[PDB]
Amino acid sequence: LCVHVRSEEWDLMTFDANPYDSVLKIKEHVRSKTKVPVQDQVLLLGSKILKPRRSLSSYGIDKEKTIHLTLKVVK
Repeated sequence: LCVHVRSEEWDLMTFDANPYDSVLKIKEHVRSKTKVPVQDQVLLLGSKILKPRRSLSSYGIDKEKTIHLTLKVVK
């Protein structure tokens, strides 16, 4: 599908996942990313900081639908 991001975004985002896992996104922000300053891409969702690009399934939909979330960029 495709996913949309609020703020000043310079490229759009898309709802897709590569044939590994989804833990690679949260672990990528820790593996040389939490230890070094410079976030390059930060994500936010319900007053908290998100580490992947999408990880909610809170709505319970199983149909092809787009989504709109908030994202920002620093350094």
